[PDB]
Amino acid sequence: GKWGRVLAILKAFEEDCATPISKLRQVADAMTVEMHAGLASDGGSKLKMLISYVDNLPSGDEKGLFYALDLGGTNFRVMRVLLGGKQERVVKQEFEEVSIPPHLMTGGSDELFNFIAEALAKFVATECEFHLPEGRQRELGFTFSFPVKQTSLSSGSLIKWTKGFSIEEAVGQDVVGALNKALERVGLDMRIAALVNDTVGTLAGGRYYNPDVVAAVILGTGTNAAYVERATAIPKWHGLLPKSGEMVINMEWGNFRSSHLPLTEFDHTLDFESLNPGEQILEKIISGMYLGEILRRVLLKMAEDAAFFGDTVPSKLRIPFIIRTPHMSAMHNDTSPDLKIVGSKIKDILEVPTTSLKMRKVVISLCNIIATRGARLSAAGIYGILKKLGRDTTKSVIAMDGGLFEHYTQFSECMESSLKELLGDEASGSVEVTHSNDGSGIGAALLAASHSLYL
Repeated sequence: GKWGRVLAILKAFEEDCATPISKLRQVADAMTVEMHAGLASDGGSKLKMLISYVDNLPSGDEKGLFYALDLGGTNFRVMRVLLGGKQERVVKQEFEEVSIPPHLMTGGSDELFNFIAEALAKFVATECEFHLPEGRQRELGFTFSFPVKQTSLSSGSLIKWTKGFSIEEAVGQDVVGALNKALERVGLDMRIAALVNDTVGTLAGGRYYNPDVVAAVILGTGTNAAYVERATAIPKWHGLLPKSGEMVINMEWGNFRSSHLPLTEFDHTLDFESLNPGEQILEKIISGMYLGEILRRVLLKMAEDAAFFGDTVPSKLRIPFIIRTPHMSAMHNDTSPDLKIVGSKIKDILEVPTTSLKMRKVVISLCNIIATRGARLSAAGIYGILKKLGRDTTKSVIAMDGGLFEHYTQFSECMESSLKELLGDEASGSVEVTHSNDGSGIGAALLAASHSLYL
């Protein structure tokens, strides 16, 4: 007993994480129930099911030059897209990444937005060619990726700063109006056509290219989903209907929880030690931020209780979030017979001098267990969305983005194949998953196009 203790921990973990199809169906059903709940009243579910205030999704027929501003950290992005209609679609796109000087992260509101407006104007001046205007005012999609309370298509109030920003007067104020002011003060004739959420932007980008897009899911460091709901099937919404009766809903599905989620001691402790205990339960088991942290916690127990790394626990293994997402992807992707890549990553991250094949086999097994659970629960969530739309029986396209979907190949394959099993042979044929890149950039510019005054 010792490495038998390692195998005991691994076996119970594998069992406790299991997601047989019957359980996935119950997770999916619970998702659909929670979606109804969140739409029934504000605060109806742990799923916020927010009205996104989109009036019109892009169709692909849009023509002209459109801009986007992606502000979600100390690095922001300005970009433009040239749209040419159905056939050509996106002709050209250009962008510039700009860094916010650390002093403007904590100063006044006016100074931050003046700076952003100025970068935008210099960027606009780099247009080639009549690249722009039928005498047209330029139009901008604005992605503001800080906690925000969107109140209309073109307004939203900052709730709380993150990422080392601390401009206290900006709290509770309208970010679009703030940017507008700076755009006025700068000499740039530019209208803000839409305040954009990045997940909604991912949906918009997908729909632009594919009329059968009904939902968007982001599986990266964080997670979220948005989908197109029947405007008349939302009891909590009393506002004017959008053009096609299509109401884009921002689910905020990271906060989903259910008895049907197969949790372990490691998930419970992770949650117990988090800044938001009892919240974001689904995010804590499916998102990139957390998969590596779950792996770390199981390994730490094996190290403390079963001498996994010898008679001394590696001190680096005790550092929360030291094992990250592409570390995990890399080890899982390892096909060498001696598991070189598993050993290499463990060596680098935990600063241990040696590992055996047996240890490496356990590590890659744990990667597989954790990724598979995350991927299968993600599939269940998507299936829940398809059921809400009555598209679990029968094209329905899911626009996807995020590092997990894009680069962690085993995760993506497991998710799509599990979704296929949930759907079954008859109905799965009508379901597709497409990559919709840059929801916060091009996605936002496409929402500017679909809310243009020159439509």
